[PDB]
Amino acid sequence: SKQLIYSGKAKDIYTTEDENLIISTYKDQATAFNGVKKEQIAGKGVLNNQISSFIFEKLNVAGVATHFVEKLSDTEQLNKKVKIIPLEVVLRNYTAGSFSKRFGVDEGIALETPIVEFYYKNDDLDDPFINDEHVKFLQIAGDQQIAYLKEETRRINELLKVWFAEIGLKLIDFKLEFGFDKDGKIILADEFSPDNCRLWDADGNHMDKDVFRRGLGELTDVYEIVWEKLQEL
Amino acid sequence: MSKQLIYSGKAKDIYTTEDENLIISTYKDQATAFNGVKKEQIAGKGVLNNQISSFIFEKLNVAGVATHFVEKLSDTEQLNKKVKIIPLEVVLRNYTAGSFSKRFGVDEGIALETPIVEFYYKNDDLDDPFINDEHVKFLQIAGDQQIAYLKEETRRINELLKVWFAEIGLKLIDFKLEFGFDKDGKIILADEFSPDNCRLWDADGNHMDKDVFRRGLGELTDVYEIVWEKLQELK
Ligand SMILES: Nc1ncnc2c1ncn2[C@@H]1O[C@H](COP(=O)(O)OP(=O)(O)O)[C@@H](O)[C@H]1O
Ligand SMILES: Nc1ncnc2c1ncn2[C@@H]1O[C@H](COP(=O)(O)OP(=O)(O)O)[C@@H](O)[C@H]1O
Ligand SMILES: [Cl-]
Ligand SMILES: [Mg+2]
Ligand SMILES: [Mg+2]
Repeated sequence: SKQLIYSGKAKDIYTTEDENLIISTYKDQATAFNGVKKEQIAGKGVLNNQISSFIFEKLNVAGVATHFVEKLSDTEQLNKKVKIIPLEVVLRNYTAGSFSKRFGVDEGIALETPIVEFYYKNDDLDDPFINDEHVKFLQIAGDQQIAYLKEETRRINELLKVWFAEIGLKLIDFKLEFGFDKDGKIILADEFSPDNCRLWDADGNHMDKDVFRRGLGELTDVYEIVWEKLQEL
Repeated sequence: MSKQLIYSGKAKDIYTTEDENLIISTYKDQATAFNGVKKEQIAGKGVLNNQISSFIFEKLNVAGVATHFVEKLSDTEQLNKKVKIIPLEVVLRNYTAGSFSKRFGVDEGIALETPIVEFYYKNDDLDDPFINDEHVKFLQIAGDQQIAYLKEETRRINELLKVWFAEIGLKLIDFKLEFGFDKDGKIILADEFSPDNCRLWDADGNHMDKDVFRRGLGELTDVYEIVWEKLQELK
């Protein structure tokens, strides 16, 4: 029992007795594209929290610095409290969704090298896509910081891509958040579940949130499958 | 004036010459809004535009900027060096207005220091979407050293344009360049610099450009003329 700091779409965050620490609670809320149509869909919190807890641990073992300490419940994990960088970092391995739209090209076209993209994490501005100078202007981060957010998201792609391969899933794209820990450094934060990455079955089957949005099945099912596959590592 | 068409634009029909390397550009009386959506014929526009562009482009040439400009042929035409165009539209911003205002949710009118440069892919089917460096490399448009060149050149270009407009009392909010490759593969400033292509606020905040057409505040050639007049007071 402690205090609710922020209330999200997928997560409520609570405090502890340790200033630097925060327990994250994964909700059953699902919400579609920016025009937030809202459905609450059972089990989702637990899968997300499992998957995220797993990958994050795997990262930590691989020496990626992150906010993960321990999965504490079905529903909760304990995280190092960081000051969030309002900059969603998207790395793309394959064309899909908004890249496809922007460039009027199909989804499934491989890239090599992979492209990163910043978006201003500002719900009111509809999380707009931005460039390096816009970030500087925004005073989120200067140079050296911009080049760090790239350089580590790529390293993160390289680990993650290999792992999903080994369980027969192609890492199409994902989306990070980073923030500052009590010591000022930058640190992978938030969560890495099927909600914030794309996952393609070797047969093009979507093992991710595109099931809720495009509407190609029931969500917990594909998530269940991904969770099942991950414990093959 | 009689040779063949190379391509028709929304603002410019560009013709061939006997000189492979030279193009004669024809400025039209046509004005088109947002995503090519609404258009009108407005008389005098091409002429008005043709002088402004030739004049600015000349001044650039004398202040040491490589460009596609050779001479003004007449009311409606100028002669230009043929370039393989770079299908990037390069926007420099000094003050906030329009799209930057839209995306970032703040007012038209706030000074930026430093000025922001923004690439859009010149591809009308895609509505010239906004792109970032890595998309340009993707698109195979330029390598790094070249994107750096487009930047540093559009900057020293602002740092001339802003002054000249200052001296005649004009606020260079933003503009929009296009560069291309000359006969010897050198990047070179080209297309046009008219008020279709930039923002110029009055000291009273009055719109001395195509925003008159877009936001339908009144008629375009009034303002365009005022700028032509003002520009003629320079050197
Ligand atoms: N270590 C952390 N410290 C503080 N805030 C965090 C941390 N990790 C994640 N967050 C934030 O917690 C919020 C969780 O709510 P969520 O529903 O994920 O947000 P969103 O609706 O933006 O996806 C997010 O805004 C995220 O930035
Ligand atoms: N020196 C040049 N050589 C060849 N093409 C050019 C040159 N300058 C401009 N262009 C191209 O000619 C076309 C001019 O038509 P215009 O109406 O200005 O285009 P748009 O409708 O895209 O604004 C554009 O596609 C432009 O990039
Ligand atoms: Cl955009
Ligand atoms: Mg989130
Ligand atoms: Mg043009």
